[PDB]
Formats: sequence, structure tokens, C-alpha cells
Amino acid sequence: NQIDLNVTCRYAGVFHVEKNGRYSISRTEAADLCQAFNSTLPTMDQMKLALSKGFETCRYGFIEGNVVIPRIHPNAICAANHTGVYILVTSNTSHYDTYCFNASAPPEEDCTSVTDLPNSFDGPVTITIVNRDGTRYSKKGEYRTHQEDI
Ligand SMILES: COc1ccc(CN2CCOCC2)cc1OC
Repeated sequence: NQIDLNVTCRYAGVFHVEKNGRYSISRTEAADLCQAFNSTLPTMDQMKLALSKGFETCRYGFIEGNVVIPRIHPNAICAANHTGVYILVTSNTSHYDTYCFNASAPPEEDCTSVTDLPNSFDGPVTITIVNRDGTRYSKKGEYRTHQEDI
């Protein structure tokens, strides 16, 4: 009973979370997941500022109201070569990664590793935070409040 959460640097408090190395988070799960990091789904404004500080990914993830990819460099296989916060317009499917926003994080680039999941609750899952540098933090708990996300 294990969940891997790959996380990134924070940029103006915004970061990306990928669950189990696949697009596998629902919108409800994403809000609960960010809540476990004492975080919220970023607003479009928060994501734009994060982008201006150096944030980009090549993965669709939830923000408040939309599913986006922040892009700095145009890459043909990431957000169809677009730059800026690319908004997913048409998709059949509902599961993506998520972005999260931690208001207490540093204002610009914070590429230190994540060493806690401070607001997860009691549960049976071994949740492992996997940083880009491989370092890991694991704890037994749960963050999913909606049964259909479990
Ligand atoms: C040992 O099994 C479990 C332990 C804890 C939980 C999570 N809680 C969270 C609060 O509400 C009740 C369940 C689930 C479990 O089995 C699916």
C-alpha cells in the first residue's frame, strides 16, 4: 500500500507533484494532496509568477480552474511548442498531475528538497515524497478524503 509523490523545486511557492509516475490524480484528489502539503491549488496568477521565476514542466497538472503546463522554452513535445502558462483546452480524460502552492515557501526559486508531508492524516498508506535528486521522505498516512479517489 504505497504512493510515490514526485515533487519539484518551488517557484514562488508553486511546485509540481506527480503521483506514481503516471497521470493519476483527479481534481478532488489534487486539492486533498495539496492540503497535505499545507498548500492549495495555485491560482492562474500564482502560476504565472512561478513561471516568471523559472518554473516550467512538461506535464499537465491542475491549478485552480484549469489544467496547465507552465513553459519557458518552446519544446515541440511540451504544450505543443507554446510558452507561458499553457492551458489544456480539449481532452477526453480527467486525471493529470497537480500543481500545489505553499504560501510559506521562499519567494523565488527554492530548489531545496521536500522533507515532510506536514498535513497528511492517519491512514494505512506508505507515502513517499520523491525529490528530483532522489532523496526521499516517507510516512504512513493518508491524504485522500474522497473514497472514489482511493
Ligand atoms: C488500517 O486501515 C485504515 C486505516 C486508516 C484509514 C483512514 N482513515 C482516515 C479517517 O477515516 C477513517 C479511515 C483507512 C484504513 O483502511 C482503508
